[PDB]
Amino acid sequence: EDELYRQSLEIISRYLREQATGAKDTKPMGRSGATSRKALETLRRVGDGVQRNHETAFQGMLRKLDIKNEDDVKSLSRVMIHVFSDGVTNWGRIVTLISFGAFVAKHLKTINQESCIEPLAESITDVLVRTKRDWLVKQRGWDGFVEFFHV
Ligand SMILES: O=C(O)[C@H](O)c1ccc2c(c1)N(CC1CCC1)C[C@@]1(CCCc3cc(Cl)ccc31)CO2
Repeated sequence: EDELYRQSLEIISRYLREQATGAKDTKPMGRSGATSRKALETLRRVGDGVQRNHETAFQGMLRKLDIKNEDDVKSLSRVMIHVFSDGVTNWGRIVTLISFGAFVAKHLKTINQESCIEPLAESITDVLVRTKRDWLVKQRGWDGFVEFFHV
């Protein structure tokens, strides 16, 4: 099918959900689980740092987007394409894309619109994979992501 898309969605979906609920999903990973597990660990370390280092900017952009419902959540894909896709690609910007998504995911829980988190993860994945596949493939995908941030 599309293994890069499938793996990307599982990783992003899980990180967003875990960020919003504060609990880990004990369900096993699908294909390429070992890598996905390392990718999630990486996001918990780096993504979490991003949300703090840029807390003020993140809080400001969130207020800007004024997210209250499903229509508002749907409006985010155009903004992601405008800001993320139309720019240089490097792991740092991909981490910001996902980190702000988690920031939004937490917001969705506060306003009791939790059922929008999964659709949101899907939208982030679409933007990332469908507009930056060449780069991702060249950078060795998630294996490369894990390698890049290795400590
Ligand atoms: O190039 C830049 O400026 C940065 O490097 C950069 C890179 C990616 C990126 C953003 C910035 N942003 C903007 C920043 C300002 C505080 C968050 C969030 C983004 C756009 C809004 C909507 C949206 C909604 C969701 Cl669910 C996720 C990501 C995003 C698009 O992802």
